[PDB]
Amino acid sequence: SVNIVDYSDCFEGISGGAIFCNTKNKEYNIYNKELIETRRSPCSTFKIVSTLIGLEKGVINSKESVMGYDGTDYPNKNWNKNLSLEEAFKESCVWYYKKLINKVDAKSVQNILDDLKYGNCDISEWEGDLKNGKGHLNGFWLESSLQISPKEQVQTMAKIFEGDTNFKKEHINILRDIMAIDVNDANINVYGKTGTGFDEKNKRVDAWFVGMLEREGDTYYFAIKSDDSNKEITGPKVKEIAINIIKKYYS
Ligand SMILES: *C(=O)N1C[C@H](NOS(=O)(=O)O)CC[C@H]1C(N)=O
Repeated sequence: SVNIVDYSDCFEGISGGAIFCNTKNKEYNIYNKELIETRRSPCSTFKIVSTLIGLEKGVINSKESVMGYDGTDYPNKNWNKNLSLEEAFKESCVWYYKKLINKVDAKSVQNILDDLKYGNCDISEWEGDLKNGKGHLNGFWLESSLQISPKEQVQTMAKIFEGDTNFKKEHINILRDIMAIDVNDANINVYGKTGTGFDEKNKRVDAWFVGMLEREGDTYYFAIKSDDSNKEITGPKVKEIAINIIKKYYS
């Protein structure tokens, strides 16, 4: 049941698209089909998968797990501490997740992405987009070789959270816990992660909010994506749009 829908009023003039999928009744709701099928860098939404990779390989073990902060100075106050998994996920702490993933061999990551059908599964540029000058604050998931479409994001979220992967249930529940967000509506449970990048080649943002919604027995897996040319459009802004869509059409 694939419905093409018009969520444009919630996008308040920003270029983008949305896809919501309920796998129980296979009701696919799509705004801007062309964009929803286009692969792009996942940016910080990759933290959903890298958290699971780290748990499966034992690099981390719980919401409390630390990565051994070494005292390096960062402009974000909250990166300058021995933060837990839960805090690094919510702060999108790049050094924590870079150190995590660099403890994992490339073959293991390749095979996990292949199993998840995670877009092009292209980790060939492991170091990331070094031409931006940011050095070790870079990786294959940040405007680099790995690309995934919004529709594929939803398919991956569904496989993970419906229990259809080999990841341990314990590890899925840790991810659920740390992705939960507060939308000031107790009648829906929303979970997700933002991502922000700028596509230098095409001069457009990659601004993401990916996650799931639970509303009384029904679950929707969703991905909201902007490709606007305005650099002010970030992941957090697209999360605002996503929340407005959820409150208008999914309450
Ligand atoms: C992930 O996309 N990133 C890490 C960090 N958080 O992004 S978020 O607020 O959209 O979740 C900063 C932006 C980006 C990056 N430049 O690495």
